[PDB]
Amino acid sequence: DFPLSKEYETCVRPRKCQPPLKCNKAQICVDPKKGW
Repeated sequence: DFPLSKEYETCVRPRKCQPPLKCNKAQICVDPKKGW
């Protein structure tokens, strides 16, 4: 359906982070596992 991405980038409604990521509020998605 959607392209989606990993780490800091975006995670809107239609863009639900597949992997175990964590957003903030401005749609970014991230985690201590990989990124920061």
